[PDB]
Amino acid sequence: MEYHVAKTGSDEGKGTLKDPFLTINKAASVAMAGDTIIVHEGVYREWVKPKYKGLSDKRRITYKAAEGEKVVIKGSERIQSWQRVEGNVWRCQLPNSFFGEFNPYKEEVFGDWLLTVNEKKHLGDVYLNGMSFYEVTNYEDLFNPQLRTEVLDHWTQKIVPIKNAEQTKYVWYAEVDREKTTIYANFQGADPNEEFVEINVRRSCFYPVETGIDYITVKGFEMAHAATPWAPPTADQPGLIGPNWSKGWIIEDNIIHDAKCSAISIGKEATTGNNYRSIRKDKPGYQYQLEAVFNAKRNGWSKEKIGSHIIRNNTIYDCGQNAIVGHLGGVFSEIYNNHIYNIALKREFYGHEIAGIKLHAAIDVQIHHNRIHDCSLGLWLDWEAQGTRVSKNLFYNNNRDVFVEVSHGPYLVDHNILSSEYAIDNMSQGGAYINNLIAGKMNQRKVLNRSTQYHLPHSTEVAGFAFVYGGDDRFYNNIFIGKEGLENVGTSHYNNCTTSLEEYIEKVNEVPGDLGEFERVEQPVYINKNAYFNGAEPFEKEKDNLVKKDFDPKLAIIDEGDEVYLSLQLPDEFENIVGDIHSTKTLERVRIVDAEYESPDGKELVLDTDYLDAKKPENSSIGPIALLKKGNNYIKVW
Amino acid sequence: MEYHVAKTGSDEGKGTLKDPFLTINKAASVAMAGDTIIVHEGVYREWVKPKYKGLSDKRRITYKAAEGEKVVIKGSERIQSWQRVEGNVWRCQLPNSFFGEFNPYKEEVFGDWLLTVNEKKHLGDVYLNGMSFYEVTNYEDLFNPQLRTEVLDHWTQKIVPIKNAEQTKYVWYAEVDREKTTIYANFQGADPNEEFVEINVRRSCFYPVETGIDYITVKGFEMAHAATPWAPPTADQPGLIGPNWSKGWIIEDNIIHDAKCSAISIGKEATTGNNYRSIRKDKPGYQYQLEAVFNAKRNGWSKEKIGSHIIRNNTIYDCGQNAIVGHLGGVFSEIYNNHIYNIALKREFYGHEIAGIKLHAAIDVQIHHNRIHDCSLGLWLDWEAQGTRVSKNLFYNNNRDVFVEVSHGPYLVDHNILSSEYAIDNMSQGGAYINNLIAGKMNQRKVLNRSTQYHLPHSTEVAGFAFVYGGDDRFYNNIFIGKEGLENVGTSHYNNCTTSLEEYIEKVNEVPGDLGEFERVEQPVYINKNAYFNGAEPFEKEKDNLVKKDFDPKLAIIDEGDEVYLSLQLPDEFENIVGDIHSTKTLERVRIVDAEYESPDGKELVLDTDYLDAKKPENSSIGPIALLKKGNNYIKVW
Amino acid sequence: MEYHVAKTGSDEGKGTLKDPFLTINKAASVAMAGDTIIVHEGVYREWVKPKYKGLSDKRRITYKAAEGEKVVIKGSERIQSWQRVEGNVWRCQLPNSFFGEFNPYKEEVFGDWLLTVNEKKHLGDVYLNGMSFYEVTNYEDLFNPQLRTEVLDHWTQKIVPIKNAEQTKYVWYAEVDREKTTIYANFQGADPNEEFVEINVRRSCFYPVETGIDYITVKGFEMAHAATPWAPPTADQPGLIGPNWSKGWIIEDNIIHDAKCSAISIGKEATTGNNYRSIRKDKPGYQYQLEAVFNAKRNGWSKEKIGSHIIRNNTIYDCGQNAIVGHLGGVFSEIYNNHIYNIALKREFYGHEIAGIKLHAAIDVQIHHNRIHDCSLGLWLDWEAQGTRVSKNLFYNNNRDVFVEVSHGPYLVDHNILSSEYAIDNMSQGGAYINNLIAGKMNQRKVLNRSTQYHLPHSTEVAGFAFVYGGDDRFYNNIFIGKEGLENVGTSHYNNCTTSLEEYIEKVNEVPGDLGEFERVEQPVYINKNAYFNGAEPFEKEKDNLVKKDFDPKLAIIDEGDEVYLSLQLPDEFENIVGDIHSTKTLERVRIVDAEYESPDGKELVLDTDYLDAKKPENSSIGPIALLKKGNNYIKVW
Repeated sequence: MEYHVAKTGSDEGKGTLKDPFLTINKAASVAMAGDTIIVHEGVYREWVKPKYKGLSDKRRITYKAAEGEKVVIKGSERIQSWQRVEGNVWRCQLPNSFFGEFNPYKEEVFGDWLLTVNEKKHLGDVYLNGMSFYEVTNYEDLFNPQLRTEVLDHWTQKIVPIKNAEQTKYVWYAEVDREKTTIYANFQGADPNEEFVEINVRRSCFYPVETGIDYITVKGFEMAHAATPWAPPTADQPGLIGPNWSKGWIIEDNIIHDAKCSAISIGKEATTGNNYRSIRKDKPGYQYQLEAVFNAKRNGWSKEKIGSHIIRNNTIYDCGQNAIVGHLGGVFSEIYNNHIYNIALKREFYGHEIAGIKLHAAIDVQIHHNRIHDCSLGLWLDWEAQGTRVSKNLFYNNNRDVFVEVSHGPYLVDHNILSSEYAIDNMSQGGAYINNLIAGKMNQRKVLNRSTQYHLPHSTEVAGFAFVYGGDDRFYNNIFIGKEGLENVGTSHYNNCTTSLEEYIEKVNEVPGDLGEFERVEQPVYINKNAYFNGAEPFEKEKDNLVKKDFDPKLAIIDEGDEVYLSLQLPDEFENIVGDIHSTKTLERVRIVDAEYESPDGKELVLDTDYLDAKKPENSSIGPIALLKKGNNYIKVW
Repeated sequence: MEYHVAKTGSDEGKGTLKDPFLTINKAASVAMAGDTIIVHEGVYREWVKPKYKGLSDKRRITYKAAEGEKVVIKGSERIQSWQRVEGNVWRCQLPNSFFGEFNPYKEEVFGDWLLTVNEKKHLGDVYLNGMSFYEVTNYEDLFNPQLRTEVLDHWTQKIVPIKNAEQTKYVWYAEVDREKTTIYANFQGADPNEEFVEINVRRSCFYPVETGIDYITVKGFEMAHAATPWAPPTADQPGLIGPNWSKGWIIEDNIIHDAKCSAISIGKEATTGNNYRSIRKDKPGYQYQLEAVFNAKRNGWSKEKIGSHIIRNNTIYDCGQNAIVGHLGGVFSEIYNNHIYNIALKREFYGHEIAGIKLHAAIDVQIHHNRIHDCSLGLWLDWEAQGTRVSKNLFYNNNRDVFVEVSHGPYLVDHNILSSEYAIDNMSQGGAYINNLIAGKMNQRKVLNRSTQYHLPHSTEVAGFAFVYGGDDRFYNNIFIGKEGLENVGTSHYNNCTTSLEEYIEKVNEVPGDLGEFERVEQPVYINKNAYFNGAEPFEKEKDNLVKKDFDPKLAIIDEGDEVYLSLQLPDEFENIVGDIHSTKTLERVRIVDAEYESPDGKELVLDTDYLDAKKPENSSIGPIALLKKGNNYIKVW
Repeated sequence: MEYHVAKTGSDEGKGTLKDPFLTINKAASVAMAGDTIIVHEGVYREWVKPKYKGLSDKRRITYKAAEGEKVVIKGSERIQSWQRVEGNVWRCQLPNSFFGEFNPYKEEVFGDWLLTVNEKKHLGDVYLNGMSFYEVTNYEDLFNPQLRTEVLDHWTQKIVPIKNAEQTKYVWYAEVDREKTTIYANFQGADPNEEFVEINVRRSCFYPVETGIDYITVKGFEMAHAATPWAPPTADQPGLIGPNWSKGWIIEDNIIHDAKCSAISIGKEATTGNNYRSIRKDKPGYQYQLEAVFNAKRNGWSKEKIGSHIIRNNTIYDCGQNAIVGHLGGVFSEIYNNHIYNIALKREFYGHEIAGIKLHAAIDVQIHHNRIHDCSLGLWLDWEAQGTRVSKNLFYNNNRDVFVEVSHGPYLVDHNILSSEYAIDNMSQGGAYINNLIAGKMNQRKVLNRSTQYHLPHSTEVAGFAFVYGGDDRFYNNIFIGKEGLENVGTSHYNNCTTSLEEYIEKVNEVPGDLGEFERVEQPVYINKNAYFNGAEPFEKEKDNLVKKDFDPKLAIIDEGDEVYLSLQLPDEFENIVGDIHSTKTLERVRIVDAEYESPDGKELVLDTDYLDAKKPENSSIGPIALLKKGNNYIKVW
């Protein structure tokens, strides 16, 4: 059945093209496997709750915007009952019943790993012609807000410009008592009843209220203004849109923005753990997170039931926690061709769950061909990045590009452009960085007081757990570019590491013993055929490399809106380093997990296509794009 | 069917009382669920391999000695083909075919955690009228062997007397080439052909060659001389007798001795891990042990399939590694009324798997009413001692009594007599020490570089894993007794600890954060109503105790063979410290595992019966025996 | 923390004794493990939703009525806005918001195995001074309703008296439109605004809205009027009160009544299956139920996570489907000392899920010491009654007492009084009926077209599945009593069965083959020491029995309200038939499941205590009560 939803419809209608339903949730309450719901032009202010599940990729339930029509799903409501209080501050009041069980003005940003606990923030928001406001703590703070032009990036502790400085003068404050919700905001001279002013109302826009609602496709919508809660790996992780612990969704061709915390969630649900560290306070979130993995396994977390979602061709921006988030629920998924930007720039709250894309237990997840910029952190893989492949992505203008935390691999980062000044936080082992352009520092550190799970290959089955001893990383064919005032760019980090698993084994076994003898030897690294320019420094034992400290590539990423260009100068010697095509055969297995770098289907993996998807020759130049050459390079990269 | 085996029988017979079989293995080849095998007087030199399984506790297969008859199963053979070489050294030679696939003279003591790797030892042995020999390395060492009267205890590094000094002059040496096995031994003047001289030949005496041969009862036999291999938790763990990965065996009323390494094994089998650290050398046994736990879980390691064995009323002695050993295969078992002694005293080899009783993953195992003495270590619970209860046992004359390593509990040690000078090695957390007599030091240490699993209660399901932060131990109603020249007796080890989970939580939560804030605070301890004499020192914050540093109890354990007495003096003030009856209600839950102390069936546990099984009132003497009182005390304890 | 709720309280208060909350759900939203919620006198019209879970039996969350106070939780609301329409029919109108998401007047009795599909019924109800009404189909049916004094019992197809005939004249009919709900009812002359008139409004009274809220105790309340939905094993199974897929609840000392369908549910939740046969219509519920078992196993259905609930000392009555219901969620539970009556007597709807107590997969469930009467079916065990023990219960005045369907056992029915004319529906195998008094017929039938799961003992692990071939039943020490006209009372049903597993094996193996050879031989029965009076007939091969067809015991159950008595005459020959004490040793294992009859803890079971809990000697009267003897007997049985 093909159901139609249109603003000329009625929920008492049949739902056909001639007699369409009026609300999307009406269609969502009757559609069954194999049906399609076509939504016509309009703004739908509702939270769509798919009731029945698709049954296979062929028998999906597909929700899509009518061809060529603009369809918007919003969690907000326009408010035109404001009254001027004094100056540029106005007030509106609503019955608590307006919000039902979930009131964003009462609900706090709360939970494990939220670090800004002194200044409470709520899930509400106010918008003036689409522009969100900054919450203030006290009523008095509304009247003379101060324009701010720079802000401290929490992780890097660097003061950086505020992209939209004017926005800092637009503030809101609210109170909720037993009967009413009262919201105040400074509109800086505008009349909020005349302009288009909206406030957050609902938690989500498109999200099932039962788990297991598999095989849903959502395509072609603009979705916005969702009062989503702080979403750590140890709690339920609702988003503006998400599968809610199920399998086989396809979220594509959507424009998603203004989610309070996370926009798209492929995370977990509450029964396997819900902020126990913050609520019970007896054990840390570290301890509760490793327990949640086993709780989920007992609840059937496996390839057969969870994951394998596809998030593609979406534009996601202006979210406070993440464009994409999720612990466990994203295993085996694919995330590609997305444009993600402006994630967590307002910094109204901060904690260890913020990033353009953040995934815990991203088992065999493929993240490729994404454009990620203007984020405080572009990508964060945190725990169980086993089989994960981050390939052909464009990262620029971020405070940090990539962070792989407490993972054991085998994980692959290949053919990417990591152009920000702080490129990589590496608190893992078992990685392979192949054919990337890396123009920022790498902070590499062991993690000896946190042990985390590893798995059997291509599975959620747990094989063991380990601390991060550091090293056991591969680096081949990368172009590293340092910068005056920037330290730790390159691979010198591994200077005390062994150079093969054979060497590591021989050294460990010189003196009889067990764990202590292994701990006294540094793990092996496999590093060759990299170039180091402008101050980047190499692993001292690297056999074949190109080091030109006085050569300045003058790298620039030029963002012209829809198109992006890479400008780079390379030395004549660039052409002298010939990279090999890497594959399962060329990449040494990781030590602890004892697994190879392969495709998700268990077959041999060959890294023979570059950033531009060009087939790579056996004898190629290094870096992410085969066509780079000595001299000037001006390449369209998006 | 009731089958009979007798030395007047024939394996071609029917196996009836009037027409019995000749070998026990013949009966083992035909008995089925519900059958009984009655063995008549004689020495049966064979390895019995139960072929079919029992099907329930009611439909077991029972192997037993005929009432009032002496039945012996031996893995050795008597040798009467010795030829004098020179002096007191004699030689015999056997075809390699005599040993089949397993030749003790070629097989080495080998494997993970074996520490004495410079001096190779083998699994063979030579006996003169029942007394085993000491192996020597070179042919030359045979002729003028040196009498030794003292030996260094490896763990304590203390020089101690050799119990049987004369035995140190009886040595053997062997060679195995492509065709023959040649054995030499110094008989110190005796004629080995006239005397009764035996050599090890077979690996085991009563052990299935397939796994899953459940519900077998083995009763009333003497079994001896088994060339058993080194049995770490990361390898196959065969023993002289054992269930070989199955459920519901009852091993009772047997006299077992002279197993090279371990006597009774309720351990694991090879498919879940087999000395990978020693063979592959890429990861430590630590890493391979935690993996074996998950490997076993996939192989069905659960209450439904493995464990629940009973080992009771046996006498086990003169073994080189353990009287009872086992990783995983012993879950939910009961070990009681056994007399275990002389374990690992020869010290021909040493490593971290030696103890009278050693169990890894002793989940809900009950070890009670056992007499354990003259061992280098009486009991070692290593990993996953969750729900384990060590109750009413008698430990004396051991270099060390108990070791609980890298466990999280809740584990209970109650109403025991730990009378050796080094009583406890505590490298765990989550313990409850209740109503014990402790007369030796405790070495308590954190283990921050090894994390180990914990489980859901009364189950093999894994709930998480953790390192050992130290503390979170309870000590109530114990009588501690120090000694001059002995440090660390008592509970002063915990002076820096918090005193309640509420205090710990309050301190940890003083400043926002996660794991780091928890690690900065010491775990709570629950200590009260203990007495400290002759040098023992108390936890400084203990509220109610009795400390008389100068009072000497003059503790003595008098072993008269079949009977054992306890002699002890107590001060008049002893009448003034009264112990409470502890129970699930009175014992605070352990922090990390978040579980209570209770019975294996999930019911509340009340510790109201003492070492002598006397029911005691709410107000009673502290210590293991309610009869103890001020003044002189002379109690039969065995 | 001990929270207090009272009608003089405030949900803005601290929740203390002096400053108590006003609503129970307020306390339910803040209580945490270890806390107690004490509710003071009053009628609380709300659905209590426990938010946090208890963590162990010691750390439960307890909700209880203040001592000696009458506390009622109702799902209804009193209506005093009625307007007379004509004659004795009145009408009230409520905006749909009064009901919110769940409107009983819109919701139908619907789902798998509902058989009365031509006459639609809804979940609403109207009460006049506590007496519920009968729904009618059309507006016109309200005006001159007909008094009915008899009704057809659907299963037995017997016309029986309607207990409360006057109630049949009180009818209601409702109309729900886009804005409001209009309810009409005939009050037969009373003024509904002056009398106490209530209507159903909420679905449940005390039931979590998240699964996994373990270890809750609910005690001392009266709870009533819940619009609960039809609850088959293939759908979500909400009730008036229930644990909603969790472990360790204790529901005790409550008076529960007027649940539309099921009152106490220890059933399953939606994700494992939700009326797929009725909604998708591609496969039968039979097929979807066996799938739900595997779906639940994947979701953690096991003793570690689900079940082990205790339902005791409650009075439950006037429900349309069951007093207690549940598929899967009740494993390992205990149901005792409950008084259940008046279940499904109005017969407004009928289907295959109706019974006083109905449980699917009642693994190791103990149902004992309950009084069940005036039900259309007293107890229905349906699939996987493995380890179930129905002991010492009192059944009378039921159209049918017990139904054990498509189960393989071993299940035990001992020491019960089954006094209704149709005592047993036996569509299973593997049962043991020991020491019962059975005064009605047994309908025993094979089920060759439905195969159902069996398990490993004391576990939810699946071992296999089988059809019901019939037989493999044990009958020992029962007193059977026929009645003029009543057919099939006794054990003659099994006349062509074999008498031992040895005989069965011998006959099947006469000619080579597989399944077909087994299907042609009747399974064995183990029947001895039973008495047959007043027309009951014995198995023709029973060795020792007492048959007196012309003796009439004149059995009567005398219900005096709070006490119930059994009157029975027995012949002098009753003294000469002596019953044996049955136990795990005496009861032959069941054939297909290959398991013994034992206690849930795996220990031997000994059936040496009678209905009155008297320990009996080796030689005792047969039947359920050792006090019964030749002559007149008048015994208190409740």
